[PDB]
Amino acid sequence: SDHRKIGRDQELYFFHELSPGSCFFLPKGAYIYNALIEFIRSEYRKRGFQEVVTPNIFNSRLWMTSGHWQHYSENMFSFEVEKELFALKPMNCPGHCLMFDHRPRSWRELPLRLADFGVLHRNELSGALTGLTRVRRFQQDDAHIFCAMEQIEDEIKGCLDFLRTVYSVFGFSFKLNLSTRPEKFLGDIEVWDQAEKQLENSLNEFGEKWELNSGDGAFYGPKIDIQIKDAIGRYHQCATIQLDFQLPIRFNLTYVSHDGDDKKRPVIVHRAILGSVERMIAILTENYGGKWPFWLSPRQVMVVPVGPTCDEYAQKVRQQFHDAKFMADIDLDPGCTLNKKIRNAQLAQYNFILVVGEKEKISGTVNIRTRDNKVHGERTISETIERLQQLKEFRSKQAEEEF
Amino acid sequence: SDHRKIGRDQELYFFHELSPGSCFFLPKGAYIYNALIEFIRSEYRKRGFQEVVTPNIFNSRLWMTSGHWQHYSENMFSFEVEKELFALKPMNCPGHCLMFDHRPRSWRELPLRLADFGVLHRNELSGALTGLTRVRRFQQDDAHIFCAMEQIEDEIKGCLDFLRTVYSVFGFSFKLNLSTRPEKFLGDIEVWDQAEKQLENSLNEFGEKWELNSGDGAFYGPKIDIQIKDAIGRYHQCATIQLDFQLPIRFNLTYVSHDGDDKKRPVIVHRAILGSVERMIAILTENYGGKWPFWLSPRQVMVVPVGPTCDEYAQKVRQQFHDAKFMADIDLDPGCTLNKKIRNAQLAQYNFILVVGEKEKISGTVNIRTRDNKVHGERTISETIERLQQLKEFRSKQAEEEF
Ligand SMILES: C[C@@H]1C[C@H](C)C[C@H](C)[C@@H](O)CC(=O)O[C@H]([C@@H]2CC[C@H]2C(=O)O)CCC/C=C(\C#N)[C@H](O)[C@@H](C)C1
Ligand SMILES: C[C@@H]1C[C@H](C)C[C@H](C)[C@@H](O)CC(=O)O[C@H]([C@@H]2CC[C@H]2C(=O)O)CCC/C=C(\C#N)[C@H](O)[C@@H](C)C1
Ligand SMILES: [Zn+2]
Ligand SMILES: [Zn+2]
Repeated sequence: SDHRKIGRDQELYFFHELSPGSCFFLPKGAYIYNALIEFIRSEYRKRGFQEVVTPNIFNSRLWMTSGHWQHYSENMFSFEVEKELFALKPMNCPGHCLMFDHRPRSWRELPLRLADFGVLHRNELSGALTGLTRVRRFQQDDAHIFCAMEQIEDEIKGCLDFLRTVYSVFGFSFKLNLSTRPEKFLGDIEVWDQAEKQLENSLNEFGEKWELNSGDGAFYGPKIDIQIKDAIGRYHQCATIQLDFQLPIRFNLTYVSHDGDDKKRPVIVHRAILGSVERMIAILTENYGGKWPFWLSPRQVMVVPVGPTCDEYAQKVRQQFHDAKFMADIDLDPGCTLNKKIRNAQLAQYNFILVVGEKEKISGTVNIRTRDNKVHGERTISETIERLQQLKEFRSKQAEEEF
Repeated sequence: SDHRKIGRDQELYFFHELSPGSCFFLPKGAYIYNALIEFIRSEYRKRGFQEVVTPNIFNSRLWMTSGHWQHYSENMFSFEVEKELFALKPMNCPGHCLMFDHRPRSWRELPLRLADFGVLHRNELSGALTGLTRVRRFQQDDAHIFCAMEQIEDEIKGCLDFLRTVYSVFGFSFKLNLSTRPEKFLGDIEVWDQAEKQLENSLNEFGEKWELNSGDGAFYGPKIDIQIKDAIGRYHQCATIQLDFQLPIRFNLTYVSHDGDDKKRPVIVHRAILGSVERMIAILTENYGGKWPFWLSPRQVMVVPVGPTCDEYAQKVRQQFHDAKFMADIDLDPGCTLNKKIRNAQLAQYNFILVVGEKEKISGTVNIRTRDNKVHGERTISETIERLQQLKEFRSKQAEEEF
């Protein structure tokens, strides 16, 4: 089960030597892409996240401040503009630190959750590059939570909840591990201790088992790492919750508290769930075997007529399903058998096959078979649309069966 | 007047030393961004356009093939990756040419309209840079039509229609210009002749007033230039329709005709309407004077309660408007006058101010005032939401008046 082959055969995405580590998404794959993105966006609008758009290149002084030239230079594409150094952003964080520092901010605005889907480029060796799993270019579901030390606990709760929701939609399971302060660390030990206290507390509060790795954290902060398990029984590292006490210092971030102190530093929480959209597309592709849930599927409805007798009506049907914002196609080919068309639609992984006969044209109705050839028998166009939009909006895992 | 200042005061967008020629979009400005993108997308789905996702960086051989090295190299950021030259994409065209050549294609698949919102980088001199008007990083509403020479006529009709529709929503006028074959040109004269014939043909068919700039066309094709006029009386060059015969040659693109003849070349139509999203954001900012139409507005509804007595009933109201996918805020400050709150809300360019009193909490209603201060008096939450939804969907140029 390979996402590259399945990628080619469904005309989702392909690859080319002219841009190694970067992907070409054909319209269907692009649909899947934007579908994932807007899923995350809906959840954002539930959870109080605010999306921003940031520059893709920056002067060397920013990667100076952030710690990227000292630490990350190898992975970064750099070039010289007007005698000054510039680089493509490997991460969204420093830009967001700039957005936070744009104007004086008070305690009233915290927690401030800034989200970015912006394009990230990382330099990775040509022989290391494979498919969508290891890539140079990717879009990440990225967010930074700026908060007071004390809000952190609640924030983490939210974070965990967020994860659950998303993965509950995919049907994935997950494992949690707490990586605490290592021997090599930068910061004030008190800050570390309170932070880790809150992390542990919200972890227990969450109610699910976790392991404590004791010193496997980073030098700039403690972290909660999350492993997801798919239906094939594969384990993936996708989501992350990473605290940062360093970045607010390096960029000199401050906020007004309620007791008047304006010199207070915030805590930065780097958070991601899907990881990168690309790698998540790979994972989902292999996990589903190319057989997509209705809400995620670039091929949703396939309209078939019984004969040229009634194409006019298939056309009207398909159009009515198109304006309902479904991905819907039609097979008008006179040189094909009805059974052959249905079989091809089911091989093309169309979730629902709507067959139209004479009774179908006369009564203003459609007849329904499924990708797995279940015949849900005859329905009104209105009813079919309503039920399908229910199964879409709720992102049902098996739609065909539950219809 | 000036979009930079307005961008600062409304917390839409700002600029920074560390990335000249790029932009920082705060949540509000970002909302505007994605709103424009979504508008163009809806119209795409009406008009049979298919969106794709393409790589941001490419090997130098691509830019050599398309001809950007021998021409456009001065505007391109280039850098070395593993001994080889690479560059960020100034345009989406070559990538789309790659996507066309991915597999064999027939006449049945034409016209094939591929759309890209992808991020483009062009190198502009630091002294040339001003705001969002002249930039380095920008996202373009970009599309390439691949069509048979004949279909071109009909296609242009569509293009024209599309322009009209979009600008009908904005309220801009436009003047049309046909730029034809220059003295220095590359191609077969007969191809040029037929193409220009069809162009003039659809131009007259459209019913609008167009002008003939014989000779001022590109060396690689004839073009229709469009100038938009706003409400300040400024003319802008944003939208373009550009024929390309050269690109299919250089990338060796073919298609199976219904003859059985596969050696026929497609014509490429480069098309943009908004130009770049950034440019259009600037234009709209200065055109609206920072006062946005209801559908484009990051500040739509502000809920104001009179007394803390019902701070909470407004919590409820603002929540119900938030789940209707409106951009809605609330003013709970006990240290402010009702009047001061209202006029602050209108100075902030909030489209609708919902004042909430005791009677309103009792009868489950709201009382409506307007950014310009009109007053629509009590109305129930339901019909208020429905009316605002209609005014959002139809994209009313004035919601405030027509509510
Ligand atoms: C610039 C260095 C680079 C470090 C050393 C990178 C290491 C490889 C790990 O620390 C990476 C990591 O987990 O980053 C984390 C990313 C979130 C998912 C992961 C991701 O995007 O991969 C986030 C950390 C961002 C950190 C910073 C920033 N800015 C830090 O202040 C600076 C000091 C970090
Ligand atoms: C490499 C040259 C660049 C030309 C010489 C530069 C000129 C300034 C204009 O030709 C640019 C232009 O109007 O391009 C047009 C762009 C659409 C809006 C405009 C836009 O994006 O600005 C479209 C043309 C793309 C063209 C190609 C490609 N690929 C051509 O085959 C090659 C020859 C283009
Ligand atoms: Zn981060
Ligand atoms: Zn183009």
